[PDB]
Amino acid sequence: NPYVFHSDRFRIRASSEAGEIRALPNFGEVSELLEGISRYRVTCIEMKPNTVMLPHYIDAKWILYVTGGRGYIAYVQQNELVKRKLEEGDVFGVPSGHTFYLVNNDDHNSLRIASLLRTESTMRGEYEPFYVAGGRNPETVYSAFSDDVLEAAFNTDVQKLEHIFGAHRRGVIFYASEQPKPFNLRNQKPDFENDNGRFTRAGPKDNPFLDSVDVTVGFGVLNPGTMTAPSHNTKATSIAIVMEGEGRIEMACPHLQDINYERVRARLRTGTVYVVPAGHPITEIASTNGRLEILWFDINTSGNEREFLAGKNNVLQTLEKEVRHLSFNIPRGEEIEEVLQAQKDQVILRGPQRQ
Amino acid sequence: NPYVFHSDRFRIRASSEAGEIRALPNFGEVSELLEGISRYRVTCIEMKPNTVMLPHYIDAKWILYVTGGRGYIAYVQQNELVKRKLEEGDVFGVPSGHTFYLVNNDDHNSLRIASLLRTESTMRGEYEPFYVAGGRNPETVYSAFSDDVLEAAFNTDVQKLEHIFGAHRRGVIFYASEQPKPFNLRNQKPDFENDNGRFTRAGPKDNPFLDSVDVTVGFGVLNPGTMTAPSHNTKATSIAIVMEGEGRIEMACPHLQDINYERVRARLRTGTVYVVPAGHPITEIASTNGRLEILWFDINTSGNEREFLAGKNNVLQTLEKEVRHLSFNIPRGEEIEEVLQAQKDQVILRGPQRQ
Amino acid sequence: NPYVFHSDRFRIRASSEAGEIRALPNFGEVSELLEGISRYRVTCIEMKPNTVMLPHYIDAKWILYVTGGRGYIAYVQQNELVKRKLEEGDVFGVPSGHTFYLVNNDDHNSLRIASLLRTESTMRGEYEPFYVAGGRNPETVYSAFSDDVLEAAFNTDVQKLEHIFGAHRRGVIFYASEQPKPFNLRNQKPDFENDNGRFTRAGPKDNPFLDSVDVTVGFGVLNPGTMTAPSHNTKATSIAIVMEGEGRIEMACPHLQDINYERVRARLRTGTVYVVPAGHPITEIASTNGRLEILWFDINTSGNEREFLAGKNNVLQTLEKEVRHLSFNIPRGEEIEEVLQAQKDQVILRGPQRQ
Ligand SMILES: [Cu+2]
Ligand SMILES: [Cu+2]
Ligand SMILES: [Cu+2]
Repeated sequence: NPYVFHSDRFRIRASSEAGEIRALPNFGEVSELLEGISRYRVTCIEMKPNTVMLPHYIDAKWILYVTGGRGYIAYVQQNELVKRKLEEGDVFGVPSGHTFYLVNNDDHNSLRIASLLRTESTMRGEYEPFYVAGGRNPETVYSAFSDDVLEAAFNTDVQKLEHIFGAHRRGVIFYASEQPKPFNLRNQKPDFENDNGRFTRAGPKDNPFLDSVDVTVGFGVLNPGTMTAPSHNTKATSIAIVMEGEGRIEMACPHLQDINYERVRARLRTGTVYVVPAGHPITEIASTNGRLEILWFDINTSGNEREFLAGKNNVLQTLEKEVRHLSFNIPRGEEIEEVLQAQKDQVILRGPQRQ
Repeated sequence: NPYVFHSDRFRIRASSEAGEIRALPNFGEVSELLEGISRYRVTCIEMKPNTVMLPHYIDAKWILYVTGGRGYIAYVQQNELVKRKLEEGDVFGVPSGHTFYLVNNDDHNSLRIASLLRTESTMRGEYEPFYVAGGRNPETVYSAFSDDVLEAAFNTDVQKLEHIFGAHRRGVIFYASEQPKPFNLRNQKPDFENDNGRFTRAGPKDNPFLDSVDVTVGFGVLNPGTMTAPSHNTKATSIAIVMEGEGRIEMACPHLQDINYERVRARLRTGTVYVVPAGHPITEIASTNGRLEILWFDINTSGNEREFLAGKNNVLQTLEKEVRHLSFNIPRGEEIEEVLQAQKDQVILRGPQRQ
Repeated sequence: NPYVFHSDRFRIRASSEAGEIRALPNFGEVSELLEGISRYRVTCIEMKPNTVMLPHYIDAKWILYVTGGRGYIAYVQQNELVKRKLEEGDVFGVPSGHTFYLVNNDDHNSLRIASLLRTESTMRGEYEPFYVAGGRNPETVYSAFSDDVLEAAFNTDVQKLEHIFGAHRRGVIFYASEQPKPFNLRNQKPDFENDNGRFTRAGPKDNPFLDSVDVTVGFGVLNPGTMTAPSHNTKATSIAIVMEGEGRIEMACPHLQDINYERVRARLRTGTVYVVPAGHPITEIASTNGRLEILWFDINTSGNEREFLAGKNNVLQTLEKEVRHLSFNIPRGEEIEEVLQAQKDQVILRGPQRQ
């Protein structure tokens, strides 16, 4: 399956005792069907209590979502330190190339972050970390410069420098203004709610950073035994990450003479990532065991809307009656009208195992 | 020839007794010389009298031009039906991913549409139709979902659903607000007219949709035995479609040590498509049999102008006299000035067979 | 080395006795590590005294910098000739597809121009000249059209035309409004100056043309025995051209399991071009023989800033003291604070051979 990435697909970028940094591979190298979002990367960050991450920068724009825990982030912006507290449900952006670090000063809860990267390198989809604080593990960018250059740059003998750039081996994650603020997404829950679930969205019109990358961030909850009404985005491509719970998906894909839609089926568990290309109708079904929590990013979100194939607000009811009659061509009269009004909910519906 | 596509190059996407949908292949797969417009696709639609097209959507932005007939289009926009009458010469846009249908309620005239698509899929140049009304021919996207999902989605037993999503086999085309309005292009004819022809243009400053895709649409008529003055676009790439009549083209292409311009020659007949890359000078010559009618789309139209190589307004007359003298280097004095003023027309001239 | 281009890499596009046109190859064909700037091309122009360049146009946007000499440029804009004097240090832009020519009317000094091109063709990175004045050397675009077309276009017999389009063999360069004005960059020198060097920048907010291509142009001078403080751009990619003098560079590149930064070393001499991808820290060291003069273009310049790794304004001093302490992990207390304040200069420092 080119569209569904289970947690075992994540490659480790940094592994220590105090934390982990995982990243899904370049989308463009997995399939040709995903080449149009090859510029975007998905990463996860886990930081144990009482930890700090090494100051570094990446050659990529960075949208983060805090899935669990609390702490703070600090990045460098024009000889000033921008410091912001992070909390569960926070969405925040770090400009590309800006030296940053994260701190988890909680005594019992891990800090967990899910992120979308947008590369700004000369290679599409490729990003690299540049550590500016460090030691042997990992090495810093200072390790690439000759001794004469470094001695001249810092105006100190190399021995004092080697003593400074070689005393850290505890890894990337280790045990101890007027710039934008984090926006708590998982807070608000205004956007849609019925008896079966809810979701919340933050877009370009809510935050200057999301606007600069044309991304909408969403967080949804499906109650046990419920399903999203089959629906599609008009122009946005979605990257979804399962936060909690379990379930499955069904997606229709005409790419996988006559017109034919293939069935994309997959299981959903914690850490599962799936990609919904623009126009592809999908339904997410939640298990009866527990609720389904899903975070998602909409790429190319400007002007995007969602059209529903079933439910109280489906597109079929919006078509003229005659056309609907002709297109399905039924002798029975308005049997179609009876069927179209059987579903009393919209957007989020009762599932198969709870009809 | 990588630049000229005769009507036999069009592949059939849908063929029935009441209508046809044809599409030229991906430009990027024909030649490397066209990779920069690989995102754009050319389609044609013919609908017999008293016909309706199945409601569906495509993962692409859609600029249509009505070449012949009248009828109407309807697309779905936020639980509202946007319905607009279409007439010969109308230009209209349908947003990507929006469910639409076309109707030809005329009793004697076919509805014929020529279109430029701009893909919004994850694959550049590839677009697919998603039928939401239908049956076995064609199948709908509903056919990809399991029975339990569908039964739950619609809240009806599958037997009533199969009876609804299986009674249509007559094909894609069959016998029976405050949103934008179609703009009639073939109407106005203000833009240029002399004794030999005329043309009309609609661009980003005339219509919000054309502005969002940066396209100018043009319609031109060449009288029998006339030619366009050899000329080039500064930055726009043109995709031209022959509406009526016959003729030929000559184009200079340096791609096909020393500087050398190859001669791109081709015959023009009804349904011929040709591509003029930016900077490539071209002349269109009309046969003596009849007039030449041409529709065209300018890609990357913002800031684009046309420079003429011959005729009353050519670039050579704008150069300083001395430079013009030096560059051609002639002993005869101002023989160049005599030659440059021999042509009394501009833009559209008398052809070879009527000098 | 994929990042460093010595003068022998330039291919000759036009060679005569009165001048030369050189161009570096497509960046995208040299390495995959440069694919993201494959749309940009670097060219050099030398014109002897009392020379004129043949009127032509290219399918590319053109930013020029005059490295040496004086003269003027003229391009065609809507039946008007835009004529502008050029002087050493001038930056000017020519819109793509606009017929232009250059003149060197100086009696003793050559006119030398260094340029960044941004292609507007259907092939990324490829540009071609279209000569409209000419002869056998080079041929014009008129040479691609048939005799009947040309005779009809100009309304003159072909013999008079062949006598006009065949009398020039002296090559591309030969011996004799309210539109934008050239902006002298090498003039101002406000932007930064200390005891070791200076630099000057012109960006999108200073000039409408630079804004349309999102490029900043810079000119810097390093005194003998000095170095730039190791630093990186946040998001811009730089293309640098050595104007005068000699020296070397050291660049850290993580592309060339564990995190590892490779050392990119190269020699700098006149005509050396080097590319600094976004995020890559670099230092330029000037020889003790003479000063180092460098011209550079910043691609994707909007929102870009520079962060310094050493010197009075380095990023390490901006980090919180504790984090800096933890990250380098030193028993010695604030030995880091002593080392960080040893360098009293910023941006441009004393080199290795003059500590
Ligand atoms: Cu698909
Ligand atoms: Cu060509
Ligand atoms: Cu690198």
